[PDB]
Amino acid sequence: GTSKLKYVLQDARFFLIKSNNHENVSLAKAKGVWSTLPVNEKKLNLAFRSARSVILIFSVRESGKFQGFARLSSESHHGGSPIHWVLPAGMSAKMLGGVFKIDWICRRELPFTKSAHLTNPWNEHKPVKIGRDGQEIELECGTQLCLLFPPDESIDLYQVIHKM
Ligand SMILES: Cc1nc2cnccc2c(=O)[nH]1
Repeated sequence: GTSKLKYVLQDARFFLIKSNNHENVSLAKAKGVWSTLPVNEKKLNLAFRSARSVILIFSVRESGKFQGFARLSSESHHGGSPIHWVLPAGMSAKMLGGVFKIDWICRRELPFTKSAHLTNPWNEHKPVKIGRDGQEIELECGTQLCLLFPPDESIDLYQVIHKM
């Protein structure tokens, strides 16, 4: 069902995550972590303290799809075991040092063709698939985008509701 999902998404904030490669999203799915550039790390930390749920919606460049979405369960933290991200050119491990813990809400794909009717007011009302890494998605657009994903029956949202 979709009712617990709607409860998790109620008054959430939503951010677009754009990865150049599939390997980093697969690591994030396996380890429940994500790291981003400092300019976005600061925005996510502010958002984490400001809202019941902060949702990251992931898309791999050139894939034509979103790969899933997840909820921040912590602010960024430093000093843990290094995650072996595949680092894009011009991006170093020191730049991705801040690690957020995330709980996946959906690990299934959504092709851009299914989200063509959704535009993001915070990016000039361009289709929601369009945006730089870290682009915030307005509440209604983001909620409808997350509801478009096929249900992920492997996930039990009871545990993430308790974290709100
Ligand atoms: C973990 C990580 N991977 C990426 C891959 N491509 C572009 C940006 C990123 C990023 O901010 N973080």
